[PDB]
Amino acid sequence: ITMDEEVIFETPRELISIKRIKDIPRSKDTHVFAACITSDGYPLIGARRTSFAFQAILSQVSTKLLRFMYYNELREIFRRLRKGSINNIDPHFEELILLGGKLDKKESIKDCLRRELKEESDERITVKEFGNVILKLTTRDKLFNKVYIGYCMACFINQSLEDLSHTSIYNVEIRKIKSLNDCINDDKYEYLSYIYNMLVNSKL
Ligand SMILES: COc1ccc(CCNc2nc(N3CCc4cc(OC)c(OC)cc4C3)c3cc(OC)c(OC)cc3n2)cc1OC
Ligand code: NA
Ligand code: NA
Repeated sequence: ITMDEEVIFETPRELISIKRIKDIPRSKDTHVFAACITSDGYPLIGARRTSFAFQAILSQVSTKLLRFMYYNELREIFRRLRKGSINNIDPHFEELILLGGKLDKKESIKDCLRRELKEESDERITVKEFGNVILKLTTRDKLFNKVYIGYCMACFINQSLEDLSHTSIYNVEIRKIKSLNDCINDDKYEYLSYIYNMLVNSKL
């Protein structure tokens, strides 16, 4: 990816634009993401603890939304839609997110990522080296028309994929950490692949 050129991806749920930028704006708190590459060369992705569809429903059922929730969330909704409800369609859905979190503008991007990666990983991830390229990710969700922005950098970590296979049940942020290639059927797979490919190629 070249400085300030933008690439656009569409999924059934989102329109996302990905653009290389020089500096993250520091007028407000922002969100920063890590494209994390394990020591054995696998790209990592997190499964968000709560799905975006369920969070949207809570903050406000369309059946397109029932295709994009976790099964425990669905059971909570169906217990209310059907009286003696004992099961419902399970879409085998996971809400894929890059690891990372909030950057106020006290801290460097690097200290922020080290901290958030260690909290989201139950203190297992440590960063061997960072990349130098920052990508701005702008998503517009199609169902609720909300716009969300975050900034992504490469993190080459010390741990192997296998090191990160289990995640504590008390992890408030993510249900698990996995390889992105274990998510090929997810509708975010194309643009997440692009992010990793661009950040790794820039590193090389
Ligand atoms: C209508 O009412 C609401 C609705 C939602 C919400 C949740 C807002 N929080 C939030 N939203 C995000 N988006 C954008 C993407 C997206 C995608 C969807 O499908 C794929 C989607 O399907 C429905 C909704 C969203 C909202 C985020 C995106 C991220 O990209 C990586 C991220 O990184 C960690 C964190 C994000 N956090 C609050 C509402 O009430 C105020
Ligand atoms: Na589930
Ligand atoms: Na995809």
